[PDB]
Amino acid sequence: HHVVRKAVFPVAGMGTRFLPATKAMPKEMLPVVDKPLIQYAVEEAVAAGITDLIFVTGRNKRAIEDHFDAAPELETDLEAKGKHELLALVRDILPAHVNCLYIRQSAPLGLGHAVLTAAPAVGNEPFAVLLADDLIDADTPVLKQLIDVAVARQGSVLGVQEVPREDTRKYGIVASQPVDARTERVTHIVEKPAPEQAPTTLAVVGRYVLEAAIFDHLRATEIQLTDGIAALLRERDVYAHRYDGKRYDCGSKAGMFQATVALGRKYHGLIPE
Amino acid sequence: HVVRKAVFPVAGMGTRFLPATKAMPKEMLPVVDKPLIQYAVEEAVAAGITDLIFVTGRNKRAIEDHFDAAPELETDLEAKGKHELLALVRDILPAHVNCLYIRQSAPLGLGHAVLTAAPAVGNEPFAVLLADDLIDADTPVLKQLIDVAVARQGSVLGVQEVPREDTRKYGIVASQPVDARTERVTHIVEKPAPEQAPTTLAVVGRYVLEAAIFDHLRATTEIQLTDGIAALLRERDVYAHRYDGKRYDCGSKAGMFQATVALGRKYHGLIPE
Repeated sequence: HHVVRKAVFPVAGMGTRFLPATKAMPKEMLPVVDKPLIQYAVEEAVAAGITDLIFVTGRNKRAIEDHFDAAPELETDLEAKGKHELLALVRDILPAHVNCLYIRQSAPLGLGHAVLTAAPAVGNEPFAVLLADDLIDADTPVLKQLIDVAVARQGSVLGVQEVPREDTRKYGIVASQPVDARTERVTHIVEKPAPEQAPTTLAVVGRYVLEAAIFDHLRATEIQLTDGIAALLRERDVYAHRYDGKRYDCGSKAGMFQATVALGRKYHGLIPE
Repeated sequence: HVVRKAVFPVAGMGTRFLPATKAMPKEMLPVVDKPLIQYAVEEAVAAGITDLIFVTGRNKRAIEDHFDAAPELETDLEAKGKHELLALVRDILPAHVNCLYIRQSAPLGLGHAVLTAAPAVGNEPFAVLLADDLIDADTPVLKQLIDVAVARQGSVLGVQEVPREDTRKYGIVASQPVDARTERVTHIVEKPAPEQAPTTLAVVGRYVLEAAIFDHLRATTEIQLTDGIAALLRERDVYAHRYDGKRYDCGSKAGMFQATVALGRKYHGLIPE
């Protein structure tokens, strides 16, 4: 019995490429049109059945906290002005059946450290990890696609997608063997290979379903999550799944700009002049 | 006339931009990598302003933490030897510039926000800048207005022509020319019907006002700045100046989107696919 009801969001991104805008908010609070990156990822997790949100914070923690915690003053004012559609929007930022908690990472030691910071909230349960910088627009929530594989095959699951071989130095790359048309069993993982030397072109994106056994492997190990997963491979089953969906890499100014263009068009009718 | 103080109303609810403005005011949303308010502050400083006055509302934190020094970030950036970034962070509030923060008591409009600043301004002429009006100009627009204010010894409103169909969006000045760019204001009307608009000359969010305006905003019953200016016209000279520069009205999602596209292209080389 796999049940995945907890998700971890590292939201301490320095976003140096986005300074000065990230002086007073973490990178994951920058909006795409009218919505912070992190809220797209939370909405995906909630659509996939997550009920427990775990935010790993750094500096400017209160931009995250004040975004997801209730703000009675705003709700009371909007009610008075009879702006009920707006009130509903504000209240859906954190739906009623969902809870959130906040944990401070001790220092910016990488994703693996951020994930390990969450162990006191996760316990001995499988959990999701979502990197809000990977904004994914999909007909079916990508985390749901990963969770259903995790439950069916009883193992951890990495979201992956094919990338051009020329780009593999940007990514963690999985060496894997097929088990069905979209799912593969991971045997090795390599961080930022030279393109000529990449074992495959199947890259890890910022969506994970991980068994709690990963925590012990990150305590032995900036601590890289890939190190934990590589160590986990020796004890437990790890799968990679080619999700259906369009990923916007908002870690760069250009990628974030194209997300604004594309999603502004699709969900807001905004068109460049 | 010496104009060294500028007032920035930064309590914008930005209901049109919820949920992104849940935890930050509208003026903290970025255009590419820079909050709207920082563009306006940089213009004010380039125009010789040394005293910044921020009128805050809820989420005052986002503004304060953006402009107040962040020692932790500077020390970390120093360690990383990212010296161009460190200088960038330090330039958010230059060394010759100071800022103070005042809370508006309630969201009673621009006229109330301006009156809120009176204890910091005293009896001297001062600038007002609305960061939602993002202006890209070869010479700072506030400087263009200040030089007219000093030369003609009066208050100055920044103005531009708008389509007659749009006059319902704006305060509209009825004025007579004094030269090719400067006009003597005789009447002002808020949001006229297009068929009844006296002109198509609209006020933009850049003002240089004599301190005599404060007394006229204390009589006003949402207190509208337009009402204060209209009342000021009976006692003092008020001019309007056709500034050189391109204004982006970021008060709508569409307007803000086109600012991102346009400034993304010009200053960052970003092109929509």
